[PDB]
Amino acid sequence: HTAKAAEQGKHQSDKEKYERQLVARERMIREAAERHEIRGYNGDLDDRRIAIFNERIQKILNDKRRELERLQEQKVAAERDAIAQTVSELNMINSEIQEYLDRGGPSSLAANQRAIANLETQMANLEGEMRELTVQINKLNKEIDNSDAKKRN
Amino acid sequence: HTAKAAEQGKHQSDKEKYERQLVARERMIREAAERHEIRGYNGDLDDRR
Amino acid sequence: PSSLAANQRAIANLETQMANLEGEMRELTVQINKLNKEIDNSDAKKRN
Repeated sequence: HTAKAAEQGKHQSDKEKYERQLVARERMIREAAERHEIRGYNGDLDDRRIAIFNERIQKILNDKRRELERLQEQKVAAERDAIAQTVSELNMINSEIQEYLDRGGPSSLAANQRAIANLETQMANLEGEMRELTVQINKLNKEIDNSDAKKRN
Repeated sequence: HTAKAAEQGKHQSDKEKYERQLVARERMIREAAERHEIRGYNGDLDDRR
Repeated sequence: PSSLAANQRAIANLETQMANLEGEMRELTVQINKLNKEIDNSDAKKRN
């Protein structure tokens, strides 16, 4: 129980860092929408807002690529690099979140917690059994000690 | 004790992922050496290298 | 590594007091059983 409770703490920390990934991603996209003047994501983003933001940032990258051609720009190159680094910033955090989901994530946490609750139940039952068995053994010892005097009696 | 073991498991997993980060860096430097054509790093190397 | 080392050091210490406490529990359990037996025996021994 102690060993697997330490193991459960491990996955609890995993759940904590999953919270950290989600919060960092959601706040970073909110800030990047304002930075890039990309609308529709000022508030909290669910699955669709993030997807449309990714589509729009790729569209912005393509628009910068198109604009570079008619010039053919240094500020355009800096903007393109900013878009690329923002995209990568989205990318590794999204990869972390999806990888967390791949191995099971919350399902693994639930499975770990179920075993915690179960084992706590069996130890509680075992301690109770130890109590009544201790009572019975004490009764048996008293019975023997009495039974000596009972043979005399 | 149960709680303490829980956060110690957290800390041990943290050390484990730190080890994973070190291993990933050591693996990535050798692979990047071939792409960048930088001699002396394709093979085995240490933290000084 | 310093924080993890402190954590495992604290666990080792705590387990040390846990073993000490459990040993005290066994010793005092033996003493208490002896005391109860002595109480019943003395209840007989007043008459004796």
